[PDB]
Amino acid sequence: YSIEADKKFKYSVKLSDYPTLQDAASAAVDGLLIDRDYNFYGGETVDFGGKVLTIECKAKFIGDGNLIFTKLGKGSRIAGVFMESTTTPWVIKPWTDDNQWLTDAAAVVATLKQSKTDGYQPTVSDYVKFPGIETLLPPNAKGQNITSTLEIRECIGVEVHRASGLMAGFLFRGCHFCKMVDANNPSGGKDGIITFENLSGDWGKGNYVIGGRFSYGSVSSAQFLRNNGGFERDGGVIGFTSYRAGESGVKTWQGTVGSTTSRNYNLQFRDSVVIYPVWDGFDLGADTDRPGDYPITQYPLHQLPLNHLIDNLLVRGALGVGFGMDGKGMYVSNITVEDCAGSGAYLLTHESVFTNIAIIDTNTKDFQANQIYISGACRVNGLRLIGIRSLTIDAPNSTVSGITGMVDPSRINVANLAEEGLGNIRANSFGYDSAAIKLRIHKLSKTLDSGALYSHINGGAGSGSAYTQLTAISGSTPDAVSLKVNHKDCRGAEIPFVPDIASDDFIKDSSCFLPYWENNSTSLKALVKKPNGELVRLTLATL
Amino acid sequence: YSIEADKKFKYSVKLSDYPTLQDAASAAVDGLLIDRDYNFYGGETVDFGGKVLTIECKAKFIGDGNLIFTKLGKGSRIAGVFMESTTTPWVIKPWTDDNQWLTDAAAVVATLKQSKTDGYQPTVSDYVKFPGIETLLPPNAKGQNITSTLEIRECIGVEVHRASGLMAGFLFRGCHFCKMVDANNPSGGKDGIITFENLSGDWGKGNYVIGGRFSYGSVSSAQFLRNNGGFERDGGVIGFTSYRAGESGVKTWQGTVGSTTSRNYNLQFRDSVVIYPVWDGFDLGADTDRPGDYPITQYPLHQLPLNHLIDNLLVRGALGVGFGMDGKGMYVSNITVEDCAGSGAYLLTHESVFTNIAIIDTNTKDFQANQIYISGACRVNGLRLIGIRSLTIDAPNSTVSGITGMVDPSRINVANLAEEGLGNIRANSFGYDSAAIKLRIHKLSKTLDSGALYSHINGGAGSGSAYTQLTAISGSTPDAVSLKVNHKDCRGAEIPFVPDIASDDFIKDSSCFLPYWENNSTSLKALVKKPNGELVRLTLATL
Amino acid sequence: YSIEADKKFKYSVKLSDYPTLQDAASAAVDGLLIDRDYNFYGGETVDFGGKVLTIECKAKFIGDGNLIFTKLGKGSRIAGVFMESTTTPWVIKPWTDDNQWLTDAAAVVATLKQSKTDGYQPTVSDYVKFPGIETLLPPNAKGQNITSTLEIRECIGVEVHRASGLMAGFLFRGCHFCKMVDANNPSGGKDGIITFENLSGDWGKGNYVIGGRFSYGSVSSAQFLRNNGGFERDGGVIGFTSYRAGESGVKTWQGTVGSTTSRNYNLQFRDSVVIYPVWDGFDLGADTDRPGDYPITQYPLHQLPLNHLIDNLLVRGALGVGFGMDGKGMYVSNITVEDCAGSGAYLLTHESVFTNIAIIDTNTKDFQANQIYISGACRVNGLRLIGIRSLTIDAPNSTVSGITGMVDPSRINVANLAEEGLGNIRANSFGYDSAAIKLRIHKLSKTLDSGALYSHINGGAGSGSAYTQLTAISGSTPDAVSLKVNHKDCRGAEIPFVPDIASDDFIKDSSCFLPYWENNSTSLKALVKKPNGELVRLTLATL
Repeated sequence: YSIEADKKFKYSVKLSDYPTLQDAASAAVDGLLIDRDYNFYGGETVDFGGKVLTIECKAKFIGDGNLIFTKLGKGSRIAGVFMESTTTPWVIKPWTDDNQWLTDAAAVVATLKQSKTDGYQPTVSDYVKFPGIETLLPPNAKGQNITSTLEIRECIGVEVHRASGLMAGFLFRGCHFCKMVDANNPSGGKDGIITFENLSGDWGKGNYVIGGRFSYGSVSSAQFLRNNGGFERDGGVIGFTSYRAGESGVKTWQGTVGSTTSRNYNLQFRDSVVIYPVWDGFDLGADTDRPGDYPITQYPLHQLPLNHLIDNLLVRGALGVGFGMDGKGMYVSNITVEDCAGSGAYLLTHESVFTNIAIIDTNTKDFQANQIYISGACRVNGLRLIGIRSLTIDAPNSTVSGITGMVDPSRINVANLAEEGLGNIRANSFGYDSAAIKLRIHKLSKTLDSGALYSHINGGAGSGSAYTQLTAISGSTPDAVSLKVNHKDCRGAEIPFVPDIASDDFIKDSSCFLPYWENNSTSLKALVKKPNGELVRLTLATL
Repeated sequence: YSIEADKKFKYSVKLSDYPTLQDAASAAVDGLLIDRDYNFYGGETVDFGGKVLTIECKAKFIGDGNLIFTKLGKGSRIAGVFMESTTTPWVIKPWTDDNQWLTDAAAVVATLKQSKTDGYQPTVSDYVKFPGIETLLPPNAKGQNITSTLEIRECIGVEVHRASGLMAGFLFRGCHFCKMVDANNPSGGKDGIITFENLSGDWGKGNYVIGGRFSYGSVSSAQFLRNNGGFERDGGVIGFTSYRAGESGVKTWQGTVGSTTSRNYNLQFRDSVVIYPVWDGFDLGADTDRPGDYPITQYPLHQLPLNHLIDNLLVRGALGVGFGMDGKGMYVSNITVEDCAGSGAYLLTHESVFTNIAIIDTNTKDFQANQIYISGACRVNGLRLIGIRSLTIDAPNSTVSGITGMVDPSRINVANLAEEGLGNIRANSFGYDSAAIKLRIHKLSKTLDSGALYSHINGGAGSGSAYTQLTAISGSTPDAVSLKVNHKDCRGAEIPFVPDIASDDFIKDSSCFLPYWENNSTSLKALVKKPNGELVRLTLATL
Repeated sequence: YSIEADKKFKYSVKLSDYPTLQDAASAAVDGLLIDRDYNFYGGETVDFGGKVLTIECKAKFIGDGNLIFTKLGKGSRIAGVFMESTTTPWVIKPWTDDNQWLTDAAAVVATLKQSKTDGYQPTVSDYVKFPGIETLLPPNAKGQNITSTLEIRECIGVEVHRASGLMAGFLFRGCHFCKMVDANNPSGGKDGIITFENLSGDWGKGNYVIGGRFSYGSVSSAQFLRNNGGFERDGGVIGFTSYRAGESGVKTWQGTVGSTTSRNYNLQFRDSVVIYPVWDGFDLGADTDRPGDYPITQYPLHQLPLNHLIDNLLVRGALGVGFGMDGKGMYVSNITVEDCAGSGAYLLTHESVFTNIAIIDTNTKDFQANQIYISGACRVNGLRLIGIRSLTIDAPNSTVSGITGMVDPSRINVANLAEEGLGNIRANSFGYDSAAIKLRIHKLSKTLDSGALYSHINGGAGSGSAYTQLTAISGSTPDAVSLKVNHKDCRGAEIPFVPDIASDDFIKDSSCFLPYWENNSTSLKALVKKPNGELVRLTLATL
């Protein structure tokens, strides 16, 4: 029977039969079932002997610190893992029962409680976020470092599916072609919830966060260090949700970490949602002179050819910035940012194109100077501004087209704004006695319109009559001077004349006349510039 | 050997070894394989003893009524389940071989056949949808109630994957943190295909429909009762497809059910597609005085703070409304609705923002009064109307910006329409001898333009000449009065004058003159309002 | 014990216990584990006896040619399969280290190397793509046909999950309700990476490519032949990524293959990304007289009622066309195409609607005549053109609305362009001394504006003064003739007059006067058309 049984049954060992995880790992052939809670000590390392295993978790891994998995064969899968710390730390919860953010350090300190979730352990970044909190926090709430972390080290082709936990963290160190799939809402600890760190060895490649949701945590939900997906953009974050990150939803590290670069290139950031991060929705910058990376002489600060594939992202409720990045030669599309306390978008980009961007009700707490900032020479095609709620857009070197929304024109600063390809136009006016097409030369005034074409009702609704007027600003008084057609249904043109003797230089073109007033004779004269360019003054109207 | 075998093999029991499902459930330790069809009786209840099981289905559960699973441990997974009724009911199929909807009750009654799919059992809502069908339906086709339902009751953390069936239904009753994942196109029965009902106990939370597709069914594909995802929006529908729902694709219940509220809050509805529902694509309203919910004194009807996260939805072919909802303080974005028989969008919302909405060819059967209706004071930023096919938009209290499409201006009714931030403009005219920029004051007339700025060709194409004309409406005749520049390439301005003696009140501003006709002397006069405001009549031109 | 063991353990056989795959297949009951590499010969066929199996792959299937799986029961699942050829062919790599495409045949021939990835085997389509390469390629690099293909034949309800490989191919022949799910980046061979071919038997239905990523391959990544998803659109490509396809990312075949039609209907193509295809991003055309399909007399060429559901697609870096299709009565939405060498969109469609299309920096290598081409009578609602880089759009029979971007108006050709529903307008000018609203009648000139309304600064910034001018083109000189209001802050209107004796036909309307110059008396005259229509010439101004 043994011979037969050996050939007809699925192989799997279960933790309940062993004293240690390493013993179970050593006995494993195909499957490994975690069927009893396991308390691990920080730094406990398991060697899987290069075996391609299917680890099914139906119990918890309990401990503060890292449980290190090494030598898992390519194709190994871990499903249902649940990390939980032994320590219950002091956490702050910077939001109210009405989901309003608390910005006052004293109000935030008052939220302190011991819990493994529904808040996060304060870190030094909170000292910046809630000014003065550093001196108000009790010593037992400062410098905590609790995280129950599953560390997969130097493995290739290992996937973690439906992971969860309390004060949990997942770290892929020196890995490639690894994925964090369908995370079942782990509640984060002190460190990043899902981190792909490749500071040693080759640049990380093929590392992804696919689907799932992540909550809380003291720092960023998902983070990458020294990863390069190559031209194929093999790596990144797709289809994920981040809720209430202590720092940002997604963060590609910037600057030097250790003696090398922590920057990232060629990754995808698509079809994702980030809600209520304490800092930013997406922090995709690379610069904060670049050991291990491109020299500043080759690519200036904030001008690295990051080449990320960025599309279809939604950010809502950030206490910081909705979407931030730097880099040169980027193409970004379909970004929607709503209800953010700081800038909806903070772009330190150059020679980049932004298509179909919607920044709705951001910088609601005046944390920044504008709702959207772009430093370099970029192109914006389709920009929706203003929802239902300091410049709105400050992109001094950018050319923009297609802004929609109830924007205050005086709060727009761009290099060039144009609608070169509209067809025949109709201006439809609702709730007013007139329709208008205004012109504003920002060089002259950002607050006053320099001229206009209006249509005003004569009499009342249903009169079937209106008058058209062409205006010009004078003495900083909009519409000071105007020509009217059909005022009071008179069917004639009312023409403005120079109130005094017209100077020779008032007339511009040949074969034109400019009427002027000669008060001493109660006459209307006309300065005429003959077709030959010569000036002559004629009498136009008299008593 | 037994000792060894017990430690090296994967545990799983299979239904073929037991007489009843409960017996198999009682023997189960890790896996449970459904390897033989099982006929269950309505109300048959299985107690899983709190075990965390992996139930793999490779056969059907056959029966009319509910098969109730209870006490499944957190982390349990059911995959491949297939529900099928024992009864083959009478179903109607309200569409033709060309996929045209049938709206005539007699034509619909004629489609009657006995089948477990490709149609649905008529319900009372059909009496409303196809007027008169109630009296035409034969008695054996009325009041049917066939559904083979898998009911998961009061469980936490249970997921159902790749479910399918015929006349199938899936009901999570009193559950939390449960998911219906990658449904493999079950064909629905009388009840909802996937329902999360939490009328008793705590409000449902963490309940999701993730991916998959659902077809037919007499009522809504996915439905939620008394679920609240909290600030974290933990719950909802993401990435799913609904085809031909007897009622709606997605429905959040409204009103009182029993002695409590069936309403829902804080859920996500994203990246989903609903095609051909008999009623609506998405029915996300909460109100139809609110036992178990907010009092009408706190939040008026249709003004509950639902706070759903709604983004990236596509609806096509609804016989009813594409997208419907109510509520206050909502942010909705990226909705595309095409080819609907009733309104594309029916919004009973207040103080809400709608960004990038596309309503293309809706209300094609004039079921409603408009293509898009918004009752309250909302903001619309980016609205695309008209495809290739009664007001188009009726949002009396809303402010709109960014409408694109061949809309008939007379079919627009909003509180305010404006393009405050366009740049320098160019109106490009194709196929006509002129380009135009028209002005229409809706208060004066919704059908006639009150004035215009035109450019007309002089001679023919390639003449290199055109004349510009500024017009005004008079006597309800558009462009009745006008000033022209360069008519017939004359290089002069043609000026209109009052056809008779100008009355003193015809002139508006100081330092302006208004020419008028004095027929009895064949003279042109000029009513002049001197710079000092005084009126004087001068002779302008004579024989 | 045997009795007990037989009832409590999971059944699974493993390849390591058998000499051939068929032997393992015959012994299988529930699971089948591929735990050792298996070298198969081309055409090796395995009969699974109608069993519903779960095949778990933890090793490779090695061989050139097809490994044919037949008679798998409905519900069977294959996970982790890895196909690899025995031959290492000669492949070309038409791109540089900077990711620039190589278009020169000699430069491409120089990339030749023997490898199972990072390039592809040249085919006859390359002879067209890189002109002259046919004669430059060494004979050992021509006509190669290496592909290690898993062929699933005539099965229903079989899913392949997380497949991978080198020179790999996956072919579903005569299958229905089959899915290729979460492909783990297989590197393609000579044939399509995932193909659903239904040339024999019923039209394919329920066949999908869900998620995953595919790379390289000589032809298209995903391809369909004779599939019809029905009204329910049961089939297609959703959520996938294609990188560097030798031909196109997605291809629905066109024309006759064998003695039947290879065309496809009613499929979904959504939420997908295609990057760097050598040919096109999406090739969704059906026509290239139609055996096995609609006769040309019923539906003319390129006018088949394909009815695909197309939404949310992104294409970047195509050496060919970004998005291409034909058909009549289509609704297409939310397409974003960036940085393509050939046309961003090539549409041989009629009576179709395109909503929210963004074509950014395409036809960068002038491969085609335009960035977007539409042949038939279509409607475009929302079109974003120009990023940071020959007509731009040539849609002679289409009506368009909502173009945004820095488009050159002279490069637009459409049947009608209009913005019928804008509200009150403001033209904001940045960086210039004037704001402008120009009018261009394309029938008159596609390069010159026929008239304009300008506002120009008087003096300098902060002067609080500007003049408004209405212009008209004459003698092909834009703004040749104009009326000004407030030039040099004079507060009067400068009026142009006919430089010579005005001919009777110069005046257009009654009750209007046209000033003209009478040089011989240094007088300004006025041709007057009295309110009764009669002409009279009066003296207007004199010395």
